[PDB]
Order: sequence, then C-alpha cells, then structure tokens
Amino acid sequence: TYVIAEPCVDVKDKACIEECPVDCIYEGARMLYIHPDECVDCGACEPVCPVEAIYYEDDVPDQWSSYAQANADFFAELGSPGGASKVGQTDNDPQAIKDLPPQG
Ligand code: F3S
Ligand code: F3S
Repeated sequence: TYVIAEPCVDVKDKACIEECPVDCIYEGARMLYIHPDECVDCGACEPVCPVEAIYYEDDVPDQWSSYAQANADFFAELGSPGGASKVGQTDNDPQAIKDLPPQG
C-alpha cells in the first residue's frame, strides 16, 4: 500500500484523488487517507502531490513512521466502502492526527 504522511495535514491539495483508479483515497477533517485494504499499489497518486506527502509503505520516513497505522485507523468505523466518491468528507481522523496543532 501507499501512505499519506504529515505534509498533507491542513494542506489537502487533493491532486492525488484524480489519479487513483480504485478511488481509495478518503478525506478527513485534517488530511486525506489511503485505504490499505483497497490500495493496489497503482502509484499514480504519488507523483502529483505538491508537498510530497505520499510514500510507498516501505519508503515512509522514520520521523513519520506512525502515519501508516494512522491511515488504517481512519477506517475503524467506515470498514471498506469500496470508493471514496460516495462517502465524501467524514470526521474519522484518528486521535493522533486530531491532536496535532493547526498547521499552514
Ligand atoms: S496534500 Fe494531501 S490531499 Fe493529496 S495531493 Fe497531497 S496527499
Ligand atoms: S493511485 Fe490508488 S491504488 Fe494506491 S498507490 Fe495511489 S492510492
């Protein structure tokens, strides 16, 4: 899977959502989140992010290493809807991301 990390927080450019063939990038209040059970490693999202927030799981930097679990935790109550388009923005951000001070 690919992973959205800290640079997305309170930026949310949303260039990435255009590119994903399976529509598995979902919007929270603070950032977007890649569904790890829906992502099939197409990689089309990663080049388009203007703040380089997106990484393949194995390439997520140590300083943001907790963001992979955060992406999974976003879907605790959503399950696997099988497409972000119908869900829209939801207030499902995990505690760890909710607690970050305002950025940008
Ligand atoms: S800021 Fe976020 S919303 Fe997508 S284009 Fe970059 S990951
Ligand atoms: S384009 Fe979609 S399939 Fe995964 S690698 Fe990016 S979220």
